[PDB]
Amino acid sequence: SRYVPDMGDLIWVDFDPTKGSAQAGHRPAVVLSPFMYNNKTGMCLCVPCTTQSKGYPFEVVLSGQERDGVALADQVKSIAWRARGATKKGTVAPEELQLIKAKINVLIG
Amino acid sequence: VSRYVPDMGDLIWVDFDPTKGSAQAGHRPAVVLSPFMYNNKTGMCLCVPCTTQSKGYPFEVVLSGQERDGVALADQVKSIAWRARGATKKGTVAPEELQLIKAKINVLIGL
Ligand code: NA
Repeated sequence: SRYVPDMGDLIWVDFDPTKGSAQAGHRPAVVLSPFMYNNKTGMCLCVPCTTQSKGYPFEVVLSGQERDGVALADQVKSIAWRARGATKKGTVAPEELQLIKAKINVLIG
Repeated sequence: VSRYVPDMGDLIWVDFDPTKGSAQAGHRPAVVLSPFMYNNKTGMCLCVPCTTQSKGYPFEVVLSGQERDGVALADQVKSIAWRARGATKKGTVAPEELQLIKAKINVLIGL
């Protein structure tokens, strides 16, 4: 019984050791794609989170989580969740997932 | 001189993922999904990568042109810092090709 991400999961992935980031491991993300796709492909679409808001319009506030952070809705990316050590830390509020998706929807159409 | 700003539906040549792969196959084509105003203002764009080799995967969208067909990998959306990493324009996809790419993404993250 290994974890497979589902939509709305707040996940931590290991930082990418090839990027040369000064920040330690653990990059938080919100999973957008559904379990069936994630499970059959080993990939998922997700948006990265940051603890520090800057007041940019695609930021979505995530409340109630262990820490206060924001999802960056415009920064959608496909990740190989297996290879990135995805671990579920929590779930975002349905209103928060919905808002992330709405912003992306408007951006892509 | 001003830099080319990717527009929605453009096919760009971009260093798609410099941290990985070879320095010979690093630059690849990508289809731009986000609107001009966003791309211009932010220096970023959402795009999907293209490949020369189809495999019959369900998120492949055929790109048909006057020189060698390709496929866009519609589920592999990525945000790219086009302004910082450099992007150049290779062409523009058909309205129908862009529409199919977006319909496929809609399956995964729409509503
Ligand atoms: Na310029």
